[PDB]
Amino acid sequence: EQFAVGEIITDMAAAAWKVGLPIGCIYLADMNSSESVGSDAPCVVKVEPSDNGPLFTELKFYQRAAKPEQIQKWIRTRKLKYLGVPKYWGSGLHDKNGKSYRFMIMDRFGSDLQKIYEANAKRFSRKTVLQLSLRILDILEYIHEHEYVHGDIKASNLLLNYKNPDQVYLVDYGLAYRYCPEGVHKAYAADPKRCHDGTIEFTSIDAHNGVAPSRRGDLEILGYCMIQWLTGHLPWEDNLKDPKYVRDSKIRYRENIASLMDKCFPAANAPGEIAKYMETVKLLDYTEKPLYENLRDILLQGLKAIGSKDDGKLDL
Ligand SMILES: C#CCN1C(=O)[C@@H](C)N(C)c2nc(Nc3cc(F)c(O)c(F)c3)ncc21
Ligand SMILES: [Cl-]
Repeated sequence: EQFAVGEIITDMAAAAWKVGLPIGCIYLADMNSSESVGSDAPCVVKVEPSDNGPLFTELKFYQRAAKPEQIQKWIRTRKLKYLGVPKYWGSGLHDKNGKSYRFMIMDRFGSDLQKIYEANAKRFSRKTVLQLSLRILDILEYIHEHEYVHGDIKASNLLLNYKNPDQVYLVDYGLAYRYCPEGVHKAYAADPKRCHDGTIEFTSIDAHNGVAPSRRGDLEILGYCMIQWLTGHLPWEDNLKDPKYVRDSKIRYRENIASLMDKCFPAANAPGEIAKYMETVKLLDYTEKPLYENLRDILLQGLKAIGSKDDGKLDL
């Protein structure tokens, strides 16, 4: 028990918070007041031993790229409805029982997409998949432009806004990677300070080859998520215990995207924007910056094809 329930904690900027019950070491949190922290709390507090490396990595990302006005400024200038990076509210050090703990205050959210995906018998519609992926491309553009890649996009790292079910957020930056510190892209090689390969069914070819993740990796990961979400499957899913097999199929299907479309979708009935998406991500060099707006225009053509538009509705 890192906290006394209902106690007041003070972050290093002197902002006061009350700590609440744990959710479903993450506790509900709110601003300091005479009211207690309830079920509808707007924040969470994450706490870990101060020697926990992932929370320090995640904390530094949030400090650098997730300041509330930093996000709000981007939303206005890029003319967006919202932006699915969670907001950083504060952090500090907390000693209890002769042990040191690091804590971090963040937005609270509703359900993860993996639970909702499983509740639909492992299918999201083409409307949902295009609408989700457009907003992830906005998220990925943002974090990429602030020198980070996520490396682990998947439904269970996608949380709905608690008070708005058409807003999705990308969470979990504990094994995120600073690919571009001070504008200097990392070279095509391994990084000994890291050793996360991703989640095996969705990770990039780069990651399978043991090099540090980069921007094209994230778009590749999203590509595989799109097919998983549309079809309920990935070709290599019955052999996840062998990373050699999974790298081999991914490399082979990268070289022949039509055979991936034929393998995953019913014969002569595959969504053209997905194939077109994969083909564009294929062209990217390791260090290259994606043309994010063209990737979104590709997914926009798809919404046009199904008699729809980017109206922000995820339809969950
Ligand atoms: C109650 C409840 C709902 N609820 C859940 O069911 C599960 C899916 N989780 C994990 C939640 N996470 C958060 N915040 C969060 C913020 C961040 F910034 C993170 O990086 C992060 F990992 C988590 N808020 C609420 C939930
Ligand atoms: Cl104490």
